[PDB]
Amino acid sequence: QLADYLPTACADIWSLRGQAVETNPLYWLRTIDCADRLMPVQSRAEARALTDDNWQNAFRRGILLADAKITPPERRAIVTRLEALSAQIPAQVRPVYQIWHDGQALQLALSAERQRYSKLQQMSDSELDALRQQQQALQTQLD
Amino acid sequence: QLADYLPTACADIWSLRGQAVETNPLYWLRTIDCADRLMPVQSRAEARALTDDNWQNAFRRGILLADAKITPPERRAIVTRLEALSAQIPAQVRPVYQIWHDGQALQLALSAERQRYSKLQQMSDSELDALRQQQQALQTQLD
Repeated sequence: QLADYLPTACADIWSLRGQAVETNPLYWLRTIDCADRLMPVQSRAEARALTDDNWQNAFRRGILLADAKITPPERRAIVTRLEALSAQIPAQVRPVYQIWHDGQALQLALSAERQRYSKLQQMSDSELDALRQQQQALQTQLD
Repeated sequence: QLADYLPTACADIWSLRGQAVETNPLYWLRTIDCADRLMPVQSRAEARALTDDNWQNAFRRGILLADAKITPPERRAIVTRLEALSAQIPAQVRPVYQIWHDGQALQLALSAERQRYSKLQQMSDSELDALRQQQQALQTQLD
């Protein structure tokens, strides 16, 4: 039987500290639910009130900044830092972190696929332009 | 305070039924953790005994089949059915479903992006071919 931190207000959830809250999966579940309700300007403001010296603050910061319109390099650094400290996460919290990490990894894969698409778009047009110029040369020669 | 079903054995988590278990987010969190441990053949063997009649069985079935190597149309049908039933999910469970649904929506977007990429690959080769044929026909006539 665990404590229920879900009814905790989203305005006060980012102020709770201690081992009692940081080992409860229902607390971390509430932080993700509360961060999903915030706008990018509020998420970054709450993230500025946190550091990343330990796994607790790094998890809070990553949860807040995930939807704060960050760049793919910024999301990759957040995931990499948490993956290095994920061994310190208690076992009861890890299922929450694993689901959150899988979503962030899918966002990184999505951004990587967007970049591959634009690279193909530019590669295709560059190859099409070369054949076009060769066609214009032959057409002018025939004319 | 909420009951803790995280230490519940993964071999017996699929047989748990009732309103006391299905309204506890820790039960559904353990369900996702246990399904992540199963191979596609084991996930399908558990999910084949269930259907999508209600939100409880549809969620259990979708959690098991998420990593069972299903097709994008099959995952879309599971997500769409659960979205229609998401109104009946209790408030304390919805944070578990929302993060699970967001991960499934990212998999659908990743599948659509990959299909769009191969679509560009075929359209690019088709246009390149058409220019190559035009160039060749121009060369023979130039000769």
